[PDB]
Amino acid sequence: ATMKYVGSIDQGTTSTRFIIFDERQRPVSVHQVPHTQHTPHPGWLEHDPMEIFRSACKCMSVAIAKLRQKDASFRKIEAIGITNQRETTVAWDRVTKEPLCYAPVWNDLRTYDITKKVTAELGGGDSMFASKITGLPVSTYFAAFKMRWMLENVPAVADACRRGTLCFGTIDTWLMYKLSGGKAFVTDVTNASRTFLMDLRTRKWSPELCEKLKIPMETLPEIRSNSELFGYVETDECGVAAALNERTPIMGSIGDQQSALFGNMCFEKGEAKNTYGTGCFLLMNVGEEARFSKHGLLSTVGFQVGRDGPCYYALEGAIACAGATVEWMRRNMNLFSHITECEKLARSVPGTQGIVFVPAFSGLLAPYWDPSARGTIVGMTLKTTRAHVIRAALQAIALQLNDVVGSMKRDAGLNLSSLRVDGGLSKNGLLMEIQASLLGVDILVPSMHETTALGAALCAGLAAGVWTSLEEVKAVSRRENSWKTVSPSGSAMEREAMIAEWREALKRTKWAK
Amino acid sequence: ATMKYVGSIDQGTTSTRFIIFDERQRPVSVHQVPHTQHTPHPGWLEHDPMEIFRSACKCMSVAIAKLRQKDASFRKIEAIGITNQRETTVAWDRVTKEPLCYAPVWNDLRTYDITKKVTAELGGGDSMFASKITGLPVSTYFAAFKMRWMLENVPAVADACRRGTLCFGTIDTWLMYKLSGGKAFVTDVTNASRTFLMDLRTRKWSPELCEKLKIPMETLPEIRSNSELFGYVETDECGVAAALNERTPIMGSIGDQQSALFGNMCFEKGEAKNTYGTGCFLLMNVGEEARFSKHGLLSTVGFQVGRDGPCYYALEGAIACAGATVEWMRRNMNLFSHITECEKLARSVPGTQGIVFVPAFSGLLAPYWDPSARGTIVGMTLKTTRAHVIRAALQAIALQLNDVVGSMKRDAGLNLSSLRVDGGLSKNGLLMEIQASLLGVDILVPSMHETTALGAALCAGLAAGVWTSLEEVKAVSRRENSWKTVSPSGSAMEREAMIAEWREALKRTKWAK
Ligand SMILES: CCCCc1cc(=O)oc2c(O)c(O)ccc12
Ligand SMILES: CCCCc1cc(=O)oc2c(O)c(O)ccc12
Repeated sequence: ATMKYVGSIDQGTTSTRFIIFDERQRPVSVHQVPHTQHTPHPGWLEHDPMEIFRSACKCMSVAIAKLRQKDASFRKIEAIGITNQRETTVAWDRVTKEPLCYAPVWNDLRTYDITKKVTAELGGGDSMFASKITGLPVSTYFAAFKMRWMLENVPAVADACRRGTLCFGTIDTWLMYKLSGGKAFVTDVTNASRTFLMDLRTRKWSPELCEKLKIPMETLPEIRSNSELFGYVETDECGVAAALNERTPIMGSIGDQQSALFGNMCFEKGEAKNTYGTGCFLLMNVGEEARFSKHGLLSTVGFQVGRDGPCYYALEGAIACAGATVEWMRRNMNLFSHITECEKLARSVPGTQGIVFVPAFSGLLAPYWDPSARGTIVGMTLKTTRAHVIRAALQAIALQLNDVVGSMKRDAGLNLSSLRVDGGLSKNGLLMEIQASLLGVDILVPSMHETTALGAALCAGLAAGVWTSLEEVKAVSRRENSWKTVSPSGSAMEREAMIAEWREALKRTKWAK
Repeated sequence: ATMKYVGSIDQGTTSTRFIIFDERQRPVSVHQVPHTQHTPHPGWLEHDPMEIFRSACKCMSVAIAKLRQKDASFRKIEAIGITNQRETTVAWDRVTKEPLCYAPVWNDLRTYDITKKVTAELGGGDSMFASKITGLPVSTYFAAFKMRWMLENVPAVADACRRGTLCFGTIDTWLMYKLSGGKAFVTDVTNASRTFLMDLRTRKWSPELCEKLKIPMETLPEIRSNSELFGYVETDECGVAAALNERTPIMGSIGDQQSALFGNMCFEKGEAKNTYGTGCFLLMNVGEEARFSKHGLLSTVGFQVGRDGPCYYALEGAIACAGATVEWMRRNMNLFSHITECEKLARSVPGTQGIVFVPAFSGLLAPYWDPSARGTIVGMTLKTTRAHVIRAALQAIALQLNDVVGSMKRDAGLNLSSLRVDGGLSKNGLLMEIQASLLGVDILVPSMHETTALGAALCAGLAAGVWTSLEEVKAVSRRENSWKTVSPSGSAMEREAMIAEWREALKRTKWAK
């Protein structure tokens, strides 16, 4: 037994990557390819499904080739895992194998009207109507409403449903389909948990809802766990089956945010993760029993290692403008030029001294869904510099995440144990300190940042016996991959003063329509 | 009929100038000398009267020495005019001919307590109790309270009162005293209007107010008009009688703002001036009858040509943060560097696209009155840029002016005829365009921008026959000096939405204490 290897396809909003991990959980090869962000109308975003599948195959054969020149005794990958951008919905044909049309992406707003009609004509105007089934409000994000929009507005996709050809799938299903050659038509529970068609507690499709929303269940794939035989890679798109050499199983499929949870060893209830990027998603493991939300937050599947494995559930909240706020201060406002000046400028001052900046540029998410909320700054005087604004933008992210976490503590009935953080903005020391102070917990910053991709590789390693227990996983991690830990430090009437200010700033934010 | 020349001493907060004008109303010589800003305690400001007097003298003889070197037709100054920082109060002794202490400046805060005590005990808690007599509210600015402060806190002044050698005087009075060698103890109507001791209906000192604030009337100079024989220069302090050569009468005397009103030719009722400086002072001529405000605006004297000539009254409004908001965006927020960029960045976008920036850094003055209001921005999206923010600051300035003008029109019972503009921000044509479009009158931008100095030069030259009427003053300006006219150029519907957004934004500015 020499060095075994597990591959992860990371199919994100703006690019696709393939990372190869070894049995020590180290990324040893990686390759990235971008895809086009088609915006036909304002607020619309579409991806081209064949560009994504193509990107993924290019990623695999370049990653393989590169590893095979740093380890010339590398004959095979044990298994492939997939993690992907969730909610993004593809429509394809049973026999022609091709996309009927482009894939509306998770944050697309073409499903606006369909979202209105549904809440009214099915929920009696209550957005939470189906939420004890799914765990979700009715929104433009989820996969069913996109399914609905295409069936309605796309000649080709209408006919495909008519003829009994039509397949529908999130990006995990699509990738697993095209990688197979048509063989497997499958999804994992976490991904399925975002369709608006799956029962959260049972992890089975709801025939109530599919029929209530007129989606022919012929179009839907078979649900499985995150960690088991899904299919085999055997397409020849960019030499990919050739490059792998042996028949390679796909034994790993898991949505992106939950992959970051799993990748961060957030296995026990209480353990939570935050992924900074353009925005934030926070997910907390809540345990083997599903918890529902009185604050807006989503309930979703955290993970499920194996067919009839214990299924852990989670709560989920988002902030829309996290790293976008920093990048906005830079490129839109000229408040600094170089990425590190941001942090240095915020430190250069002691407080925000009066000011609050609430960066609700595209609305308020979290536990106050106000899409009339806009970007706002209150309390300025002639003493206000860009440093205070910069510092206040970071305080505001951390304050939203506080409001978010507090809403989870009540919904979940337990504390936040600790908080793992990954992404651009977690390299910011000051934000991590402010974040810790307000939550009063440890913030663990992993120095192997590649944890979204690691998630899917863990799934497929467990299912294929590269590791065997979630404990060996925890132990290999602890040994191999270090982490910076940042503790809370500060007062209680600082914390409560900062929030009292925040509460008052939030009243002043309502503006659009 | 040889060339005639009028001189204007322009004694400001931070410096003194002497500008000599020719009969074409052209500035032909200038010299500027600054004086020391004495700050004994935070909030306090004080000027040395003797340093101020010498400055004026230096300015005169230097500017005269320069002119006779560059103009062979300059033989003499026909008359001298004075324009001055108002409200600044000088306590001197009629036998030593010298000050008993330094002079507290208009914006000095050491009179605050005295001011609160006058409001409570003389006004029953009403700061406006004397506003139908004086045109003014109880405030730190006004002369009477500085006079009162100096009796109560300055032994030398209190002694001088007792001994009956005390002269109180605004800077017009101090300058005409010392230029006389102590022979003239006069003030002009406009400066008297800022003492809190003059009755606007009579333009005479109010026996009741003198009695109630306990300033004896023997301390006070004689009230005369803006344009008449005050005195003659007969000091040789810094060579100034030597430089003037012939006997030179002092025949003009007018407070700085009113001077600008008059240098801007606002002789008829409904004609207004606005100075776009660090802040904004807008004065409108309301005609021969005083008008009082229901919106916190000051009623004041505008001008009076001739001993007991017709007396034109004004309303006065201020905005605190004009050029200061421009300076803040550059200095504190790094939105631009070179001053030309402010206008170019604001022109580079076609509107503000929903944002509003209320630059209420030091509160709202003007016709809303909120010391709690702070600098606020609302409505930002990820499309918002420094360009939109800069343009909104400019809109904001014009919007407050619009409101101030609005109030004046209601209080005065008249329309705004035209707006003459001056100060540095008047060279920002986009601001002048936005302002025309908002008020829907023409804005007149004089190219000879020395409007404060010219006021005093016109008063003095009228009295000495250099110009024989206001019609002749107006005609020489047209012929000799260009005015750029700037016309309303947007839509009434855009006008209205800007005002609606402005009114919404104001509701979100309350922050402080
Ligand atoms: C307008 C309702 C949006 C629902 C939403 C809330 C949230 O806190 O996180 C989300 C989220 O993480 C998604 O991927 C999609 C939708 C939401
Ligand atoms: C503290 C109240 C100030 C009154 C005031 C109102 C205004 O509109 O303009 C003023 C002004 O232009 C002054 O020079 C002094 C006081 C005011």
